[PDB]
Amino acid sequence: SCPSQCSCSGTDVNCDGARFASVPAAIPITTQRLWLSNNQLTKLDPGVFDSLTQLTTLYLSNNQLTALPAGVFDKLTQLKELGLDQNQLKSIPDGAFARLPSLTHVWLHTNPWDCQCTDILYLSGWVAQHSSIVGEGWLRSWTVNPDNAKCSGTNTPVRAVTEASTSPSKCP
Ligand SMILES: CC(=O)N[C@@H]1[C@@H](O)[C@H](O[C@@H]2O[C@H](CO)[C@H](O)[C@H](OS(=O)(=O)O)[C@H]2O)[C@@H](CO)O[C@H]1O
Ligand SMILES: O=C(O)CCCC[C@@H]1SC[C@@H]2NC(=O)N[C@@H]21
Repeated sequence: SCPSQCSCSGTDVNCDGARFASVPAAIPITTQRLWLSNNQLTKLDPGVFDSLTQLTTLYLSNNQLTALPAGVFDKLTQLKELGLDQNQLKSIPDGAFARLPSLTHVWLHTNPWDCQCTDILYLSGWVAQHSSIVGEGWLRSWTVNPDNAKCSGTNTPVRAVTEASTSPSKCP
């Protein structure tokens, strides 16, 4: 099984640059590394990754994702790398990363994180606690840089935001 327009090699499924509007069916359940980056994804329906329990890397960077559903990563307990950079995300659902105990590389930069809203506090506390794995780049050029997740319209890092500077009434 392999989606047309993706490159399949063993437990790698590389859909990087496929111009997909939607996640394709037919990604093998034994897949270990999944590139869905550089497509036109705008949403993820709940459960889309639930049968992909062997994933160790998931790259969703360079799409138009406006939100993530609660629990979308809950079955991926072997995940080490997660790419969410260069999307349209305004917050992360509460606890979205809790079931990802093996993460070593996370990309969150270049999103319009909405730091006025109380929904940002999960992400803010998470980045503060897991600062040593938040970064940028690739292979030789990987660099830890937790301040690169920035509040939209400011130069304030998401991890500097406190509850007192958020409001439940400023959440679209
Ligand atoms: C199929 C493959 O190996 N693709 C590589 C691709 O993943 C690399 O892009 C980087 O992906 C990471 C995680 O998704 C991150 O988005 C990097 O962006 S960043 O702004 O530097 O943080 C992407 O550059 C590229 C790197 O040139 O290489 C492909 O081979
Ligand atoms: O290619 C580069 O220039 C380094 C990787 C990209 C890092 C991005 S650029 C926007 C955002 N702000 C940062 O300080 N880093 C990320």
